[PDB]
Amino acid sequence: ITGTSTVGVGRGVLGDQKNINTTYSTYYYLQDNTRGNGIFTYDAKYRTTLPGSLWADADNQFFASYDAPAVDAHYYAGVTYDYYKNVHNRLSYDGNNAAIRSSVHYSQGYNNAFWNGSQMVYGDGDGQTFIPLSGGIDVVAHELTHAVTDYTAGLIYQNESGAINEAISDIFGTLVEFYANKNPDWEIGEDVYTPGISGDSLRSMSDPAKYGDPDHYSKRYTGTQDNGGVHINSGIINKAAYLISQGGTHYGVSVVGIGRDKLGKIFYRALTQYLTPTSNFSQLRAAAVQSATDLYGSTSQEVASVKQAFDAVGVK
Ligand SMILES: [Ca+2]
Ligand SMILES: [Ca+2]
Ligand SMILES: [Ca+2]
Ligand SMILES: [Ca+2]
Ligand SMILES: [Zn+2]
Repeated sequence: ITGTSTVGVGRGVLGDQKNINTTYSTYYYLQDNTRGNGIFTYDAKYRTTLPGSLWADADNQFFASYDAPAVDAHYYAGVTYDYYKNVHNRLSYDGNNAAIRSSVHYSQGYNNAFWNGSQMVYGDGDGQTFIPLSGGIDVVAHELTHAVTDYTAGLIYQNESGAINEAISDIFGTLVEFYANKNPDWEIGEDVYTPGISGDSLRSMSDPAKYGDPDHYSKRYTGTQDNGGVHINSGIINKAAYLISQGGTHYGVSVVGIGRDKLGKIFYRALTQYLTPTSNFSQLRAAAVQSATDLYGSTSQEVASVKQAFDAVGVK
């Protein structure tokens, strides 16, 4: 809508208070005019029609329980935008400040969130498996990262290319979580998954096998479930990414860690320069090796560690 940029205040899904950029014209809308062509957050009203209604509020205070998923979807979209801009000099998901749209209260007790090719969509969860999924900064950045992928490599959401797609979203979701310095870790969805159980998450990057995901290519899922194991075989790449950043030994292969900033640079370059819609794990290795070479030189520690990380997960 047309109006004036304002700043409201509310509480997120975790009960945390934060300021949010809004727009005033009769109502205060969840519309942040400060980032690119804007960040817009919508109410899906428990339906599956999209986007729903642009979120409108009478007083610019967002403290109702119903407000919470909207506050977080809106806020964390902004943080993710800031990450890509400040860290990778990327202006929104298309690199041209495209408007970012999110819908919350999607369906009834919906235990998921997604990027649908046009916007982000967040369920509220059933209150057992999940609380509203926008409450997770890694979740929001994971979903927004699918948009980045859509506009760059275009990785097909199937088999090895789909597993890389997923891993890319987990990697950058985690890097955004560290960027925000908001209880960061190498797990996915810990802030919104199973409110009855502390310490668990949907996926682990540091140890994918913790939750049954493969941490070596020989252990890859070969069947047809989950689009050919896109959230399963992502474990192999997530493990590689973890090792590149943090180092460690894994299946008797030693990896010297080069840190999060360099992991980000190498995978961002891979994604934007070398990966294609049908890239497989072997091609990701080559893309990451080439990227590290462009950035740090072919005899660098950075290149050596990429090779060792991929060696460790059995990807040649
Ligand atoms: Ca209000
Ligand atoms: Ca965390
Ligand atoms: Ca996390
Ligand atoms: Ca939990
Ligand atoms: Zn995903």
